[PDB]
Amino acid sequence: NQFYSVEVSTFTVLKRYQNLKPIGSGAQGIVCAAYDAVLDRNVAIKKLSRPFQNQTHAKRAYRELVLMKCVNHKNIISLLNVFTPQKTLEEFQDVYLVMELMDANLCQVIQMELDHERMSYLLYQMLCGIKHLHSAGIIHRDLKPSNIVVKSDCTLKILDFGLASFMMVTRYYRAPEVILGMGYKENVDIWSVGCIMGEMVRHKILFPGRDYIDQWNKVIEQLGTPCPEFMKKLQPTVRNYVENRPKYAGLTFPKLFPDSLFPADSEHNKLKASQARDLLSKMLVIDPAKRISVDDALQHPYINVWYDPAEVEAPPEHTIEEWKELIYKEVMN
Ligand SMILES: COc1ccc(Nc2ncc3nc(Nc4ccccc4F)n(C4CCCC4)c3n2)cc1
Repeated sequence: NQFYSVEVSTFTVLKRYQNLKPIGSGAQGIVCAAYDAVLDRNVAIKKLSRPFQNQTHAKRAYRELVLMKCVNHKNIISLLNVFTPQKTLEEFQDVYLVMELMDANLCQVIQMELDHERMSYLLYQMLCGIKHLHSAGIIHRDLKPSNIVVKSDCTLKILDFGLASFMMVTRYYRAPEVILGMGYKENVDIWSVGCIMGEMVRHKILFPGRDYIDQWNKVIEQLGTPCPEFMKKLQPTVRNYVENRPKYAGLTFPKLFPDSLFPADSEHNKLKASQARDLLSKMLVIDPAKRISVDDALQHPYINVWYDPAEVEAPPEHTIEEWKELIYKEVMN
């Protein structure tokens, strides 16, 4: 047989993949690092166990398999291989996704001190990734550091495609318009970038909460109560919940993110600190009509030192049995 099985939970993989070591584990899959003998390099292999098992797993698994082919960008996951060990639709149980092995996820990187050259490099790439997604008609809406990976050479990839409802979820990076069920447009994703950036500086999650109720409170306690023309776009029930919580002035950006947090010894670093704080103050903006756009974020001085036309301006429900077959066929391409 082409496949062999190992306990990791059982991984049943193609024989080219050697010496599996578990490296990750979310609701969606276990991920192993492995050596790929055919390509002569290391890969990450994610097992999606019976993903047609509910609407949630199914939609995500299915959607991300289709979207794979609609993207082609170094800052967005590319698949090396897609496979199932099972040979028939009836036997079908598991999907394995193979990609390049990176060195770390953003959670890990966030915990480090990074200079501005790196910090800004990570961010330029997130924005190039997101720019790519948007040009393909994909607004992500759920960008977060545990789905973002990095290499030692500071290169970065976004691994998932976001949102499009029960099962037996980290929300901290979601935009107000997502937190409050409003219309959104492409700059919804800018907010999540500003949350990841804030976190890189502060080393704490900007807006923690048990659910959207606490989370909103952390938003307003820091950025202050939003403005009139923001309310006008809230559904009347959310509007009135939102027009009735304790108000806040909200702290300026130098209180939010003091010099203390920034590499700021040399003149170069004092200047980069000011510019990083300028971008933060432009991205973490409650009201989307006043939030910076992806293209303006890419022209910001903190980010534009990396700018490269080639990188920036580039390419482009169901029952469980219905999902099993949709996903099977996709895997079979
Ligand atoms: C020790 O802590 C780490 C963390 C990350 C790495 N490096 C690393 N590299 C590639 C990855 N691809 C995925 N997922 C994935 C997504 C879609 C298709 C296929 C996949 F495998 N992950 C998850 C593992 C946990 C973090 C993200 C990956 N992690 C190495 C070590």
